[PDB]
This record gives sequence, structure tokens and C-alpha cells, in this order.
Amino acid sequence: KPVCLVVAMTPKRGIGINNGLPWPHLTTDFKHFSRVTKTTPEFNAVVMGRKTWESMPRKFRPLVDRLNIVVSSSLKEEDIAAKEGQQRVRVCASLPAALSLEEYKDSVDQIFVVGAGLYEAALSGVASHLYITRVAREFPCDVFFPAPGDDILTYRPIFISKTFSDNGVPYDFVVLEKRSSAAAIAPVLAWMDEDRELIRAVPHVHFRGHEEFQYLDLIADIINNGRTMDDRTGVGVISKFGCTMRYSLDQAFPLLTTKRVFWKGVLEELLWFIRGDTNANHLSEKGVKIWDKNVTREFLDSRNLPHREVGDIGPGYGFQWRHFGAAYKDMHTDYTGQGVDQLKNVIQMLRTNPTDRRMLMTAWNPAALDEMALPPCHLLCQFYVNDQKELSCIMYQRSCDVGLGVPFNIASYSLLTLMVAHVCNLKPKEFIHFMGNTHVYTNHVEALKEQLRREPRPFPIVNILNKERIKEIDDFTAEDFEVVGYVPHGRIQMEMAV
Amino acid sequence: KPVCLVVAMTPKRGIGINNGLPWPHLTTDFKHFSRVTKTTPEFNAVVMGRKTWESMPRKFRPLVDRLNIVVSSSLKEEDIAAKEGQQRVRVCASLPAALSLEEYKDSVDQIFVVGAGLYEAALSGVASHLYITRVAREFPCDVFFPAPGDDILTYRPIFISKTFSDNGVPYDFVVLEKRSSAAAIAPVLAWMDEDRELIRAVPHVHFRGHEEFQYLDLIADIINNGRTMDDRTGVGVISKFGCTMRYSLDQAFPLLTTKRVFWKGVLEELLWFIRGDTNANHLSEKGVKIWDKNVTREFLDSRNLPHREVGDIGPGYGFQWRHFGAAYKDMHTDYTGQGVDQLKNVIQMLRTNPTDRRMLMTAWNPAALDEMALPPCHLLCQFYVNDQKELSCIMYQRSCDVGLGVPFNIASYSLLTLMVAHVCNLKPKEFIHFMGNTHVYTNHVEALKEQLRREPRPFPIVNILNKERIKEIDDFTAEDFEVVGYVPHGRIQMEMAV
Ligand SMILES: NC(=O)C1=CN([C@@H]2O[C@H](COP(=O)(O)OP(=O)(O)OC[C@H]3O[C@@H](n4cnc5c(N)ncnc54)[C@H](OP(=O)(O)O)[C@@H]3O)[C@@H](O)[C@H]2O)C=CC1
Ligand SMILES: NC(=O)C1=CN([C@@H]2O[C@H](COP(=O)(O)OP(=O)(O)OC[C@H]3O[C@@H](n4cnc5c(N)ncnc54)[C@H](OP(=O)(O)O)[C@@H]3O)[C@@H](O)[C@H]2O)C=CC1
Ligand SMILES: C#CCN(Cc1ccc2[nH]c(N)nc(=O)c2c1)c1ccc(C(=O)N[C@@H](CCC(=O)O)C(=O)O)cc1
Ligand SMILES: C#CCN(Cc1ccc2[nH]c(N)nc(=O)c2c1)c1ccc(C(=O)N[C@@H](CCC(=O)O)C(=O)O)cc1
Ligand SMILES: Nc1nc(=O)c2nc(CNc3ccc(C(=O)N[C@@H](CCC(=O)O)C(=O)O)cc3)cnc2[nH]1
Ligand SMILES: Nc1nc(=O)c2nc(CNc3ccc(C(=O)N[C@@H](CCC(=O)O)C(=O)O)cc3)cnc2[nH]1
Ligand SMILES: O=c1ccn([C@H]2C[C@H](O)[C@@H](COP(=O)(O)O)O2)c(=O)[nH]1
Ligand SMILES: O=c1ccn([C@H]2C[C@H](O)[C@@H](COP(=O)(O)O)O2)c(=O)[nH]1
Repeated sequence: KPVCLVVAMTPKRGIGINNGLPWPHLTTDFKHFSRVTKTTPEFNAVVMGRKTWESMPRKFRPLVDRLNIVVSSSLKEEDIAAKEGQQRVRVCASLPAALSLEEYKDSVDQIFVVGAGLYEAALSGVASHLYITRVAREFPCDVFFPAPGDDILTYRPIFISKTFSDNGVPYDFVVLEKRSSAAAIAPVLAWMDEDRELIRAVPHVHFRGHEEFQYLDLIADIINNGRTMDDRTGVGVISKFGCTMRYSLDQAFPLLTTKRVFWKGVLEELLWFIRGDTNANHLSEKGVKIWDKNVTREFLDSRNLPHREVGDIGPGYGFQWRHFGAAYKDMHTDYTGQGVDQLKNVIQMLRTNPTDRRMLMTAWNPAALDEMALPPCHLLCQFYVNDQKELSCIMYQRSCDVGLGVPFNIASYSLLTLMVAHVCNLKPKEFIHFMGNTHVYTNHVEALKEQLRREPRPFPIVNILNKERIKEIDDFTAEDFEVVGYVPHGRIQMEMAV
Repeated sequence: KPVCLVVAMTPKRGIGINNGLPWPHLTTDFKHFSRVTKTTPEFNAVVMGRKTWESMPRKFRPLVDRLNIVVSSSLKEEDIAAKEGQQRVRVCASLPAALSLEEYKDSVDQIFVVGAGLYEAALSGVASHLYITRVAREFPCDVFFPAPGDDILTYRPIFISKTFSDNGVPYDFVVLEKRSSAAAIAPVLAWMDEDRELIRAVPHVHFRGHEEFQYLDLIADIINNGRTMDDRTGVGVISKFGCTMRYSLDQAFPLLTTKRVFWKGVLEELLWFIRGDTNANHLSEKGVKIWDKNVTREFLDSRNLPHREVGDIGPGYGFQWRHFGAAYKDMHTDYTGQGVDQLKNVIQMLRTNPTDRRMLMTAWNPAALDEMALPPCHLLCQFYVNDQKELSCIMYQRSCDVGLGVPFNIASYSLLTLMVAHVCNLKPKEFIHFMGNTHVYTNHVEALKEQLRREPRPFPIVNILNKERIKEIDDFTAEDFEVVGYVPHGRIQMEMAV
């Protein structure tokens, strides 16, 4: 009785223009499409429409090792005679009729629907599952997919793949669904035990391969297995202390789809980190006001620096990066020469001695803290190159703010890793996340509660444009980037704690 | 009709003396001895010898919610309690004759035999499984256990507990034994897994809950999933970059059992980080030579310090902890007063502002590296207290030598945590391990793997002696400790890549 439907698709439901597919041969999909419809472990049926049949290459088009059926009225038998095992290709008046052709039951064990209108037909019971490549890079189409919701901003999600990429296209794969020895030793497992938790992320999606879940389940654990603590601000925290998330970069770039990340500013801050700016005023008016609230006249006073020109973060972050150990004067002082340029070495090292185990970047100088707007959240990282000339990053963070900053802070260093990857002449492998007191604020509860009701969407690609004018990490300029096929959910307003 | 035994013994197989039990009430065992023997998710039987019966206080004697059978010819008639009143008591002649009580077979699911004399005749033919509370201390005994091979230096494992403890007694729990749609989901998992000799720590131990496994498994993955690299020394490693481990402290200290830890030096070294000495000729002189290797005349001349007194580690770990950023003169130089006393701030904060997120200890001072014998491995740590006045630690190691140093490293910063927990007046919970490039030298390939065969033994518990006289971190003296119930296998010995 039951059937399945293979579809690749632009997020707005496009499938095929001028009789074809609009994306350049994406190959990790062609794997997927093959090794689904071909398998019963170690033949199946593939039922397409007349025009679906046409969009195929002549040598390819007897779809191999599975029976084909074509819902057509004009053609029938001019098809073959066009030349082992390979089944005589059939033509069935309609799709309910394709099903009737069952003379065939037992001789096939899975039927797979590879056409628009034919798709509408399938919906008008039949199926149960819908194998769907989520393509995120949009293209123009004419033939669009029919009416379950998300993909853009019932058949329930049961699988999310981890986002891949070929020839400029980010896309993940999804699955929609219609809606003694061993035991003798449980007596003891029984008592050391406590079991279900049950404020968890996305339950009905069983296979959870989209890397973002680390984060979403990092939320759950926090409220589930965290403790309700005081902190500086006056706004209640729920903390675990010490977690971890590592992400793939070698395909798609890890910008949180769950809610519109603030890209813009994580880029603008990195530069500001690459530059060595300590004047947060240089940020503010470029539209990035995240640090505006940590240097206010009213705040530097409550940080015991009455001696600071509102904005000055002092020897904070990147200052410690490029000028370590120096006597910092003011956010107008040209510091070019003073202090260790940690960051200078990392790249010098990486391009000559990649096997070194001294590729770090410490923003924690104890002989400072009471001079900065605030002592550093993300305080240290490390770089590494293995067999495949692939760069990889670890960053260590004292205080991670999951509702708000983490999302941000995530890209920041992933983005950076790309930065470093390129300058050193490499292809970027993995960023990883090591966190101190890991917590969420109390007014972040209800809002995060709701973010948990969102499916992760395929990650974007982030490109370095102008790779050939870029030779060093400064040659990077707020323009040399392309945030592609990024398909976010809606932003969630979560208040910052001063 | 095979069965299970309820043991609770010392490493040499000692079980009871002068008719009692030789260890002070151990409660986490008593529960364990309760829950096991009456179960199979919706009674059982407990069979014992005459004196094994006279052990119990009469209030305990009727072992409630189970069947009690006592093989003995002397005792025939009793009553000490004699209501529901389900229990029913029964006396026997011999064990094979208690078995011969199957009436009963329906009324009871499994029988458990709880001592000596009856233990040795239960083997000498039925049985199958052995519920054994490995007790890590020895005590004076007379009534021992029969003929063991894994209490000290068939019945194969399956399950290892995680070392608990009551009243100064560490002990593991172990088990020995005789010798609807997701079908849709499969097609895709299939191909993704498609690369798929993998060696593995004790695979005949299914439940692996001891904790040391993290490390043993840490080995497996390293050779299994790591890269063949050239490193500084010219030895060659297999490395993964980015691993972790976090160990239970509030019951037992995580001193490694698979191979004898070189405890002795670990204690001394930390104190020598607590003292901050740089002259390794002090260390050498108490019989610890792990560091005398990287401070030879030839090594500092290979570190282009022609001006360093064979030993002087430079402004290394300890120096960076107690006197930060300060001009370092020599390994004799009294520096008392210079720089930042990172550590002193930590306790200071912890006794006052525990909810702080500024309780750290950085030894990565990049304005130093060119001076020291080596740039710091265990570079950063962090202190945290939840609302349960419990401490916790993260340390961050840039580089890790799994074979030799890691075990060593493990104790150090655990041992530390205990100190910090006691001095701040707290009860320690957990240490956590964050490692960068994590690698095993290629000449450790074989030694390790032979370590892989060894069972973890229950962890030891470590005590601070002279808790009263100890008021600050300095008040610690190389003798204010005892290692209790540590039962390692022999040390393997793995060369150090100079
Ligand atoms: N990205 C992806 O996953 C996919 C990409 N594509 C693309 O889509 C485009 C073509 O799709 P589409 O225009 O919808 O063409 P179809 O493959 O759906 O074929 C249409 C024709 O098939 C017959 N047919 C289809 N449905 C019915 C029906 N319900 N009842 C009776 N006959 C039916 C008719 O044939 P007749 O006129 O002879 O009577 C009809 O003209 C191409 O550009 C193609 O490459 C195609 C498949 C999937
Ligand atoms: N740590 C633990 O897990 C355990 C602790 N213990 C301790 O062990 C000690 C007592 O053990 P143990 O000395 O060995 O005494 P037992 O419990 O084995 O009892 C011995 C008596 O039971 C009868 N009996 C036992 N075995 C046989 C046999 N094979 N054939 C015929 N009769 C048999 C005889 O009784 P009779 O003379 O009347 O004919 C015999 O004298 C105590 O100190 C007790 O507390 C006891 C249980 C387990
Ligand atoms: C991490 C980091 C760097 N930082 C610095 C920074 C400084 C103090 C902090 N304080 C606290 N308590 N939490 C933080 O996350 C935090 C972050 C950030 C600061 C703000 C936003 C932020 O407000 N994001 C919002 C709105 C931004 C916008 O659109 O203008 C959002 O879109 O969700 C992001 C990053
Ligand atoms: C980590 C750390 C601190 N250190 C410092 C230290 C310095 C340089 C290093 N270099 C390398 N390549 N690996 C290390 O583990 C290492 C460790 C240690 C050094 C040696 C031993 C060691 O030799 N342990 C042996 C034998 C000791 C003995 O004689 O008893 C053992 O018993 O296993 C342990 C710790
Ligand atoms: N996910 C998905 N991706 C697609 O490309 C796709 N294409 C169609 C129709 N278009 C085409 C065009 C060419 C081939 C094709 O040549 N198929 C080969 C793949 C070669 C390989 O094994 O890599 C095949 O034999 O299956 C298939 C479908 C229908 N559903 C789809 N569904
Ligand atoms: N693992 C193990 N631990 C033991 O202490 C033990 N003891 C015996 C015999 N000694 C004793 C002495 C007293 C009680 C007793 O009072 N039993 C109570 C436990 C109380 C509780 O539930 O906490 C019982 O009702 O089972 C049991 C065994 C046999 N096998 C053992 N096996
Ligand atoms: O890059 C950053 C910078 C700041 N914070 C958040 C984490 C803490 O919740 C908050 C307050 O800083 P402290 O009170 O921990 O200094 O800032 C981040 O998460 N990431
Ligand atoms: O506390 C320590 C000190 C040293 N090492 C080992 C790790 C490296 O294998 C080795 C060499 O140091 P670098 O070449 O990475 O500096 O020392 C540790 O694992 N832990």
C-alpha cells in the first residue's frame, strides 16, 4: 500500500526550470537520490511523469536497477527501442493506475516517486514518507512543488541531515512522515538510576544530524540539569559550568538558523578584534551597539574607572591579542609597536611550522582586569593542522551567555577560522567550543522555550570574496564576504542583562 | 536453574571476621544488596549457611520481601519474630538440597546465595553470575573467599560501577559471568556512514561505568581516529586534537589503576607549583626526575638560553601563578611581592564572591615563552561553586601526552581541587579535562593496548590529614595526606620523547 517521494527543492518550493534542474550538478544529492530508491538492503519502482522522463540524459534514462513507470498519454512504446535484467519500461495512464500495475506486487518491494502535478497527485493518500533535500540557495523556477509548512518561514519531521555543499550550494536532507546475560545485570542499573528531562528540544525529529542541536540540547540540559544561581548583574542565572560544541566548516558555515543570527556585527567585531580597536564608539555608529551598554558613563563609573572616555574598553580583547603586556594609554593612542602581537605569531607559525603545538591566543592577562570595561568572556583559542592541510579551532570561554551571545560568539570564531584558513593557504575543518560557567538568564526562559519549537534549517556557506587580493589577515575588509543561502527563522527578542 | 552470588570483599578476597563484617557500615552497598535480590520488574530466594544466619541482628534476620533458606544440620527450630506474613522460613541439609526446593519454582524467579564454605561449594557446579562489591581496602579477616584474578594481581566481567564510598571505604560494584517506521530512515543513514583493526578497551565489559574508561577509550579513538604526525622531538605521534574527560570526586579520587600512577611526584610537583620554585634541582633531590629532562645543559642550550643554571625552568607554571608579568631573575631569587598572585585571588574570591565568573589561573603569558624550558601544557584552570557549596574544576591543556603525562596530569589538578575545596571550606564535586592536540607517541603504540587489557579497579579515596592546622593553601605540607585503598596493576613504563 505505502510509497515514498524524492524531492530536492529550493526553500520556496522550486524544482525545475525550462525542463531541467536549476542547480549546477550537486553530487552529494545524486548519491542520496540513488542510494535511497535503489535499496531494500541488497528491485524498486520509480514512477515519473512524461516531462520528468524528458529532462533526463539519453544514456542515463533507463534509470538503472529499478523499474521505471512513466505517467504519459502520448508516448508509450517509442520509449524503448530508443536499447540484462533491466525491466521493460512501462507507461501508466495515471498515478493511481501506476499503483494498480501490484501483476507487479512482490516483484518490487519499494516504489519511489521521482514530477510536479504528479506530486499533487501523490498527495491527493498514497505516501507516508517524503525524502526531501532542503536546498537553501534559491534559483528561478517555473515548475514549483505543491502545498508541510517550514522549508520557508501533515508530514512530520523525523530526520535532519547535517548540511552539505557542492558547487556553491548548501543543502541538507530531511524526512517527512504522515500523521540470562544482558538483562540479568539490570537489577543494579535499576537502582543507581534516576529517568525522563522532558522539556527537551525537538522530540518528534528522532534522527538529529543537524549540528545545531548541540546548542538546542545545550539549552534543555541547562534548564533541565542546571542550577539557579546569582550573578553580578542582578538577573537570575541557571548554570551547569562546562559544556562543549564542535562544528563542521568543511561544507557549510554554522550560522544559527534557529533564529536570525546577527551576522553583521559578529563580522564587524572580528574586524574590530583584528584591528585592535578599544573605542566602542568606532563600532556603535556602524550600527553595532552590542558594546554600547558596557562602556556608558554610568557603567565605567561602576567599574571604577572614572578616568575613561565613554567607549574605551581599555586593554580588552583584541588589544591583549595584538599588543600583550603593554601599558595601554587611550582609545586614540597608536599602539603599533608595543606589546606581544600574539596574533602575528600564530600565522607566521602556521605557514612554516604547522606541526607546532604553540598556536594560541590568550586574552587573559591577570595584571589587567580592573582596567577593562569587563574582563574577557571568550579568552583563549588554539589552532591545529593535520594530514589534509585542514585548519581546526578550539576557543575557550569563561562565561557563556546562551540566550544571546553564544549564538553570536559562535560565528565570530568559526568566521575567524575561515579567516585564518585562507591566509595560511588551507581548507577549514572544524571549530570547537569549550565553555566556563554555562548559564541562561531567567527572562530568557519563556523565549528560549519557544525557540525550541523550531527546526534547524540547512547552514549557509560563507565565502571569502577577493581571495587573491587578500594575502594577510588585515587585507580582510568588511566587504570581502558572501552570506549565501542563509534561511533564518525569526529573531527572538531576549533582553540583555546590564 | 543456574544462579547469582552476593559478595562484598577485599582485594585479597577477605569477607568476614569474628562472625561479622570487617568494614564499617557501608550503606551504598547495603542498598545495592537490597535492590538486587528482590526484583525482575514484577519474590526471589536468599540461601545461606548456618553462621551466615547468626550474623544478622534478629531485627534484620528475617530478610524481608524474599525467601530465606539456610542449609544447616545443627539449627532445626527457631522463632525470633515468627505478619501480611508472606515470607515463610525454611531450613535445609545442604545447598544442592536447597536447590531441590522447584514446589517453589513458581513463586520465585531467581535465587541468590549470600557465605564461605557455601561459596566454595556453589562453584564446586551451578552459578553463572556473581554480584560483587569490590572493596578497595583490606582488613583483618579469617573467613576468606575461594579460588579471583581481578581483585588483585571462568567468570568474565560485564559491568563496572563507578567507585562509591562510605565511612572511608571505597568500593566498586562488579558482575562476573560463566563462560514503527524508521525503515524509511535507514536508506539514508546507510550511505552517510559509507568510512565504515579497531582495537578497544575491554570489550567483554559491556556496561562501562567506572570512569577510567574515558581515558582508555581516549586511547582507542586516538590510534583509531588520529593522524600520523611529526612533532617537535622527532618521535612521531597519532593525534586527534580536541578531547575531554570529567571525573567524579565527591566519593573517590580518580587515581588511575590500569597502570600504577606515579603518585609520589604528582603530589610533590603541585606543591612545587604551589611554592612556585623554578629550580628543578630541588625536585630532583626528593627523587622526582620527570623535569630534570628538559633543563639539562644541553636542553637549555637547545632552547637558546646559554645563561640558565641547569634546572631553572624559567618563569614557568608556578611562577606565572603566584607572580604574574614580573621580571624573573634566577631560580634562587626571592621574588616574593612581585607581579600578580593569581592563585591568591582565587581563594580570596571563593570564600567571599563564589557566584563570580572571574575565578581562573592563566599560565599563558606570551610575553614570556622565549625564556622558559618549555611553554606550558596545563595552561589554564577555572573554579566554580553551585548552590551546594561544592567546587568544580576545569583545566585546559594545550598539549597532552596520553601514555605517560595525562595520568599524572589528571591527579595533579584533581589533587589541587581537593586542596582548593578544603581551604575555601567546601566539599569538592568534579574536575574536568579540556585538551588541545591530544596525541600518543608511536613508541607507546604497543605498551598501551597491553594497558587496554587491564580492568579498572575501584578508585582510591584521598584524605587531607591535619585539616585543623591547615587554614590556607600554604599550610599544606607534602605529608598532610594519605592514599587509601589504591590497588594498581603494575606500572608499564613508557619512555619520554626528549
Ligand atoms: N529537483 C527535483 O527533485 C525534481 C526536478 N525536476 C524538474 O521539474 C520539471 C518538470 O516537472 P513537470 O513540469 O511538473 O513535469 P512532470 O514530470 O510532472 O510531467 C508532466 C506530464 O506527465 C504527465 N502527468 C503528470 N501528472 C499527471 C497527472 N496527475 N495526471 C495525468 N498525467 C500526468 C502528463 O504527460 P502527458 O502530457 O504526456 O499526458 C504531463 O504533461 C523539469 O524542469 C524537471 O527537471 C523534475 C523532478 C524532480
Ligand atoms: N562481605 C560479605 O559479602 C559476606 C560477609 N559474611 C561473613 O562471613 C562470616 C561467616 O561465613 P562462614 O564462616 O563461611 O559461615 P557460613 O555462612 O558459610 O556458614 C557455615 C555453616 O553453614 C553450614 N554449611 C555451609 N556450607 C556448607 C556446605 N558446603 N555443606 C554443608 N553445610 C554447610 C554449616 O552449618 P552447620 O555447622 O550448622 O551444619 C557450616 O558450619 C561472617 O563473618 C559473616 O559476617 C557472610 C556473608 C557474606
Ligand atoms: C557574543 C558577543 C558579543 N556581544 C558582546 C556582549 C556584551 C555583554 C553581554 N552581556 C551579557 N549579559 N550577555 C551577552 O551575550 C553579552 C554580549 C554581543 C552583545 C549583544 C548582542 C545582541 O544584542 N544581539 C541581539 C541584538 C543585536 C542587534 O540586532 O543589534 C540579537 O540580534 O539577538 C550580541 C552580541
Ligand atoms: C604530566 C606531567 C608532569 N611531567 C612533566 C613532563 C615533562 C615533559 C614531558 N614530555 C613528554 N613528551 N611527555 C610527558 O608526559 C612529559 C611530562 C612528568 C614527566 C615524567 C613522568 C614520568 O616519567 N612518569 C613515569 C616514571 C616516573 C618514575 O620514575 O617513577 C611513570 O611512572 O609512569 C611523569 C610526569
Ligand atoms: N533529491 C533529488 N535530487 C534529484 O536530482 C532528483 N532528480 C529527479 C529527476 N532528475 C534526475 C536527473 C538525472 C538523474 C540521474 O542521472 N540519476 C542517476 C544518478 C547518478 C549517480 O548514481 O550519481 C541514477 O542512476 O540514479 C536522476 C534524476 C527527481 N528527484 C530528485 N530528487
Ligand atoms: N554486597 C554484599 N554486601 C553485604 O553487606 C552482604 N552481606 C551479606 C550478609 N550480611 C548482612 C548483614 C545484614 C544485612 C541486612 O541488614 N540487610 C538488609 C539491608 C538493609 C537495607 O535495605 O538497607 C536487608 O533487608 O536486605 C544484610 C546482610 C551477604 N552478602 C552481601 N553482599
Ligand atoms: O563574548 C561574550 C561576551 C560576554 N558574554 C556574556 C556572558 C556573561 O553572561 C556576560 C557577563 O560577563 P561577566 O559578568 O561574566 O563578566 O557576558 C558572552 O557570552 N560572550
Ligand atoms: O603537564 C604536561 C607537561 C608536558 N606534557 C607533554 C605534552 C607534549 O607531548 C610534550 C611536549 O611539549 P611541547 O612540545 O608540546 O611543548 O609534553 C603533558 O602532556 N603534560
